[PDB]
Formats: sequence, structure tokens, C-alpha cells
Amino acid sequence: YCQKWMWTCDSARKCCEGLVCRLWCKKII
Repeated sequence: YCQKWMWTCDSARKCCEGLVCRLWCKKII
């Protein structure tokens, strides 16, 4: 499964919905 909340995230990895792939899967609007 994609990167969950508070997970890692490269320059453009594959995170889950509701998350931002800015270094780390930031769970915020």
C-alpha cells in the first residue's frame, strides 16, 4: 500500500490520499 500518514516520501513518491509527498507524507490540508 502507498505511503501512510507520517511515512516517507521522495521528491515524488507514491503517497496515499489526504497526504502530501513533500519529503514526508504530511497529513494536512
